[PDB]
Amino acid sequence: PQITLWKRPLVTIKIGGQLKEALLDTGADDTVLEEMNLPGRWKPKMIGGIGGFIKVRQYDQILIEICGHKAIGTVLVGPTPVNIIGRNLLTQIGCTLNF
Amino acid sequence: PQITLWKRPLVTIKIGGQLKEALLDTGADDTVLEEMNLPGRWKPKMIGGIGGFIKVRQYDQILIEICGHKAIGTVLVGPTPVNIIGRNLLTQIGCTLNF
Ligand SMILES: CC[C@@H](C)[C@H](NC(=O)OC)C(=O)N[C@@H](Cc1ccccc1)[C@@H](O)C[C@H](Cc1ccccc1)NC(=O)O[C@H]1CO[C@H]2OCC[C@H]21
Repeated sequence: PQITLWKRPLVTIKIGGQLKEALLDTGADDTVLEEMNLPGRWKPKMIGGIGGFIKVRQYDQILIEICGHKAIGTVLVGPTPVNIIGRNLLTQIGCTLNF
Repeated sequence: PQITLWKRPLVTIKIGGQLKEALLDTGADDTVLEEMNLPGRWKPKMIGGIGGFIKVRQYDQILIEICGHKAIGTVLVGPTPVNIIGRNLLTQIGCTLNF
C-alpha cells in the first residue's frame, strides 16, 4: 500500500507466532523490538540512538511478517521505547519513500 | 523522487541560507538538526529516542527546502548525531511510504 505520515506509521507484525504493533522507521538501520521471548540462539549486542546506547539481544535469521509481507533477518530485542522496523527489513518487503 | 532504503535516506536540505544533509525519517515525530545558531526566540524542549533524552531548542515557523520542496514548521536544534527530517515536515512535501 501507500502510507501517509499524518499519524505514526504503525503496522501489525507477526513474530514467533505472536502479533505486535511496530513502527515503520526509515531512520533506523536495524529492527529493534521490546523485550520478548524469542526462540533460538542469541548474542549480546549494543545499538545506539539519539539518547545514547542500549544493550540488546541479537537474533539472526528470524521470520517476521509485516502487513502480510514476509521478511527473514536480524532482529534486536531490548529496552527500546517502541517496536521499530528498520531498513534491514524494510528493504526485504520492497519499501520505498516517494514524494 | 523515489528513494530506496538500501542506504540511509540522506538528502540535501536548505535552511537559514545553509545547505545541509539530512535523513528522511518516518520514525521521527519532529525534525531535529545539529547545533546551529538560528536567529529568533526559542523554547527549551526535551526529545526522546533509543537511549534516552536530549535537550534541544525549539524554533517555530522555520522554512526548510527539501529536494526542491518547501516546508514550514517547527525545527528543533541540539546535540543530535544526525540531521533528521521528521513527519511534521515530510507530510508537507507529500511524502509517503510505499510497498
Ligand atoms: C530525532 C529523532 C527523535 C525525534 C525520534 N523520537 C520520537 O519521535 O519520539 C517521539 C527518534 O529517535 N526516532 C527513532 C525511532 C524511535 C526511537 C524511540 C522512540 C520513538 C521513535 C528513529 O526514527 C531515528 C533514529 C535517528 C538516529 C540515527 C543514527 C544515530 C542516532 C539517532 N534512528 C535510530 O534510533 O535507529 C537505531 C536503531 O537502528 C540504528 O540505526 C541508526 C541508529 C540505530
